[PDB]
Amino acid sequence: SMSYTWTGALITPCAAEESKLPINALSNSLLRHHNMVYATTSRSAGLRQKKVTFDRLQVLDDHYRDVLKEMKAKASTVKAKLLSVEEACKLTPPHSAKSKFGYGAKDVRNLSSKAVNHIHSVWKDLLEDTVTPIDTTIMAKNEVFCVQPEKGGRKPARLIVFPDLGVRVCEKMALYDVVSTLPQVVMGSSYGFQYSPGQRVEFLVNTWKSKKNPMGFSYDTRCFDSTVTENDIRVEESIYQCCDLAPEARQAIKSLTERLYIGGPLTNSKGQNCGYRRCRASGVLTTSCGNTLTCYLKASAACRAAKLQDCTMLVNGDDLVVICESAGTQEDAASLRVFTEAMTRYSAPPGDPPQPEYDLELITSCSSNVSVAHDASGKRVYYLTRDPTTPLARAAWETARHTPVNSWLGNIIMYAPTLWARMILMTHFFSILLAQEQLEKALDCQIYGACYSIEPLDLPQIIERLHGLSAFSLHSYSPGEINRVASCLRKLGVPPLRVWRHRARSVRARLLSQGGRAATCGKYLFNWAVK
Amino acid sequence: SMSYTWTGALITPCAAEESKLPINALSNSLLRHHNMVYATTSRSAGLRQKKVTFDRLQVLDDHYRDVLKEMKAKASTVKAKLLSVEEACKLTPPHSAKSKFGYGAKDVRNLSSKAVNHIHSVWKDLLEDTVTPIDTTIMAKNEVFCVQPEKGGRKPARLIVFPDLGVRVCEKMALYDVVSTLPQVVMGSSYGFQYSPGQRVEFLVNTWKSKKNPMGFSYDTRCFDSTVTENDIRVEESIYQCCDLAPEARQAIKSLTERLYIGGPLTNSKGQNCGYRRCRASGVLTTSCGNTLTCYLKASAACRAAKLQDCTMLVNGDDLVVICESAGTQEDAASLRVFTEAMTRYSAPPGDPPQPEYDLELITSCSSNVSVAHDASGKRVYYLTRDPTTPLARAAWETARHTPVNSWLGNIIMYAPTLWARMILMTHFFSILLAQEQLEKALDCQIYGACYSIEPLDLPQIIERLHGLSAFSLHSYSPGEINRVASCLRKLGVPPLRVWRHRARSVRARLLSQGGRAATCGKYLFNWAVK
Ligand SMILES: CCC[C@H](CC(=O)O)N1C(=O)c2c(C)nc3ccccc3c2C1=O
Ligand SMILES: CCC[C@H](CC(=O)O)N1C(=O)c2c(C)nc3ccccc3c2C1=O
Ligand SMILES: CCC[C@H](CC(=O)O)N1C(=O)c2c(C)nc3ccccc3c2C1=O
Ligand SMILES: CCC[C@H](CC(=O)O)N1C(=O)c2c(C)nc3ccccc3c2C1=O
Repeated sequence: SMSYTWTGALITPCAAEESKLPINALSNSLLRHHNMVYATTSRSAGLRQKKVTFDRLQVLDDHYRDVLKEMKAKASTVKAKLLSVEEACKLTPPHSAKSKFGYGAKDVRNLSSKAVNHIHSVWKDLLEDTVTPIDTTIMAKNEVFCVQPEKGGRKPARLIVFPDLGVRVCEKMALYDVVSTLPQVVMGSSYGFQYSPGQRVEFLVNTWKSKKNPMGFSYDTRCFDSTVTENDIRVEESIYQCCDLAPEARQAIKSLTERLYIGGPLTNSKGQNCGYRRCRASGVLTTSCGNTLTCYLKASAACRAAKLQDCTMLVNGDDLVVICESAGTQEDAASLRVFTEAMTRYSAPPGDPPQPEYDLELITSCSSNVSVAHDASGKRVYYLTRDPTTPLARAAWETARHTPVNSWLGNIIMYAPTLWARMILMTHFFSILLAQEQLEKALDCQIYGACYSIEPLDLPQIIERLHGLSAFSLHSYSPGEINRVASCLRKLGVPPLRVWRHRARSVRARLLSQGGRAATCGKYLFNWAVK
Repeated sequence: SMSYTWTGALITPCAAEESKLPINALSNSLLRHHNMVYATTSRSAGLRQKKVTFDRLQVLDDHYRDVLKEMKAKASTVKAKLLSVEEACKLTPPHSAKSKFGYGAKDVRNLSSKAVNHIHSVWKDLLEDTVTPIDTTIMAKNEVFCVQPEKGGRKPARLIVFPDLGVRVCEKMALYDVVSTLPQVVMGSSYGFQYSPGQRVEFLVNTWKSKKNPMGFSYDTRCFDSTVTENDIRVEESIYQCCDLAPEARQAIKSLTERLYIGGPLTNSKGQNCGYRRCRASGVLTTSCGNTLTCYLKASAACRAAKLQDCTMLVNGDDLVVICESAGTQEDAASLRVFTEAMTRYSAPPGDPPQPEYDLELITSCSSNVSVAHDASGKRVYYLTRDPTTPLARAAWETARHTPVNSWLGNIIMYAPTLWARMILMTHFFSILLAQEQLEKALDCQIYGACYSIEPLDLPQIIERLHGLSAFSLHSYSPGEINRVASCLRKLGVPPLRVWRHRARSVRARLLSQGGRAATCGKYLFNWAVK
């Protein structure tokens, strides 16, 4: 079936949309060539629709069936509970989209009688009606990127499809305890979301070093959510039902599967019908867990189809990396083509063909890669980095505007050991905090979980806990990493590293002069700048 | 050992304390004899200390050992997870006492870097140190009562003993998923906290009707928290460890048991050492679960000791009711004395001797009892009520002052079908909301779980969900119930029911005239008043 059917009504916005980088004193100081940075809007939605809309063919084989049996066996050892309305409310994110039924996320979290009575009514209805498709909203995402002048400049907006807030809370009642424990048990060390950046590095490096002649590749599925079939979503449901669950959870999980997860009608922000979905909804509770299980299942089967030797997989939703024993150059090339044909048969055809890699540094998984540097004693230290283009573009945007989502601080935390986060992001933002006397003021931050209220002065302690103390003394980065940062600085028109080291030497100076916790920041975050 | 040892430092307050009922237009309209209503303060703490301080002797027998084996067998089927720091933070109550380490409950719930970093540090310390007693604070509670002129007028303040906010969050990480699932599995239908008021009534009534000649009794332990021994708290720990838990949870549960739950030093609000505890702390996560398991264990053993026939127990923390088959009047009297001697040997000696009862209405459990009335069709409807004295006294207090804890609204919800909640509390408070134009304004409310933000206009829908529609049409209440309400109105100087019906007829009139949701309130909440 077609992943989507459309009526012709437009995907519409709910507010003014900016496509152009606010141009400037502070932001220009970071990034000069401002026309390379753009944001997506509803205007490009029409073209994303084209991309994500296609027929799916799916032919399963016994490799798939065997793997699914194994997964169900592990699932059968899992016990999970229903969350009460009140638990599900307290676990609702603070900025999540309001209900059309007259309450918002703050009401949910504060256990408002209105939200609570409503959610209670949605839950009854899930149990008593296992049929009627549940409404969803479709919207174009507003995200910031750099032009990719040579994979068209601007990409169109990605789409998000979500049910009403009331339903989202009921999803947690039925499934929060399942999605938060089940993939771990089924997939073990292949379950990517159990790892901090450092633990991800440890797994990848140990996996890589364990092969005599390692080969690895990332596998990029073309529009993964769109490739997920009805059968895939029912298979997911059958894995959930292998768990030892409460009677009401089983009923609600079945009902959510039938009425919401398999598909349903799509409504724009103006209330008209945009069309119909028969693939993964991007904005449900089970998006991540479901994509993970489904990717793992298809990929494990395809590894067997391709007869790849001593395969180790790491899966984060639609994001897949495999590391195996090389059979030789041409052998690997052939086996990866066979892997890809199996994935394609399972309804997960690729964006660009996967390529075998023989250098761990060149494998990008979750937009990141392992690199190496050395600490103060001279020992090799592996760490997670990424291409700094999107982080820098977004940091420039956030220098122009206020935001709950100032990604710059999340990037500083998650990528604290990197050359670019240390020399550029820390320097740039601490310069601004100092000048504006906002060093002590808490800022909202989306980490790859909740929303945190982070005091900048807590950064040394956060980084120490997450990265360890070597984060404050890494030196002698790889030539590939340095190259990539250098080319990105040129591309975007960021001042060279000379100009950052330098500027940081002055930032370190305010900080140390301020004494106290500000001096601790100068001391640990900027020890690289002095000597 | 002694339940407590004291140094002589005083239990001190953290703010001005009122003992006397604010005297008045609105509150006087509800309750005239204002000197009968008082609140407890730190000044009476010295005398509570005397009461809760005693040596415990405990001699276990094979009835106890057999029951414990059975409980452990059931516990062994339970699986439970660690909560992340972030989950435990989101489940922290909004008004919980701030940390001495520079953050409050709002910081915890908003995932502040300061709270988060701190809690992370407390958790490490729990895992790495299983020895050093953890500090606790002791405070006198401020609670409102009526004078009991014939069980001395005023009781002294109850005491609460709690660790720091950081530790309380770690308690949830280790044990939230255990305390929220384990007692249910071990104790089944005897676990009182699984029931709404109505489901509690259903269990009690069906249990009572299932005996040929029913007898029941409540058992009131003298200062239950004080009777809980070191061995009791280690037995609790051994039941927790029967669960299939994560390695870190096991370690933290052991460590919390050693450093906190078994005992430790007591510190007043001024920071000095008040003494040392060797019994149950009243303000830990495991207080309710622990008291429930321990009460159930001791009581089940004592039932066997006393050879009570076809026993059914209902347990809510320290609160215990048993319903069994009568062996005859003098036989029952003797068996209850033997039950009491067994409980006493197990270190749970009684306040007043338990008395056998042959009328379900006269058994008070959790300050409440089952009664009967009839609905609009004339069918018998069982419901939960209680002596209205404390609810009325507290409602009068809350008419004098603002409060997050306006118990009046919680009492209206939980006791919506009662004669007194309907005629007096609903009438009184809706009269005030109407006059002050605050009908649409949300109010904070502690139900016997979280803190709710309740819009008064949602009451009809809340009551319907919890009680059913018969709540709005109960008639022909029991003569015992009517008697008790009548005597309480005389005692406290509340206007007679004539004066309430009457006044409600006018309240119903504003409401219906207002139209909309206010009219729905007039229609359902006050249908008793018109006809
Ligand atoms: C110069 C016009 C830029 C605007 C800004 C925006 O994104 O809203 N812009 C479009 O109007 C637009 C359309 C209609 N389709 C696109 C398809 C792919 C990529 C970009 C598109 C843009 C676009 O950038
Ligand atoms: C995080 C930056 C500290 C290190 C350590 C060092 O001083 O060697 N550091 C670099 O790695 C580095 C590089 C690769 N290029 C630079 C160019 C100009 C000025 C400083 C540079 C630094 C640098 O300080
Ligand atoms: C008339 C004085 C009433 C005060 C008010 C209060 O409770 O703080 N009051 C006491 O001072 C007091 C003391 C010292 N001990 C008590 C012991 C038992 C019950 C009441 C006590 C009160 C008391 O009410
Ligand atoms: C919740 C009150 C409604 C009922 C129903 C009825 O009208 O019979 N109701 C009483 O039960 C009741 C009693 C016991 N005493 C009263 C005394 C004076 C006025 C009304 C009374 C009511 C009453 O309305």
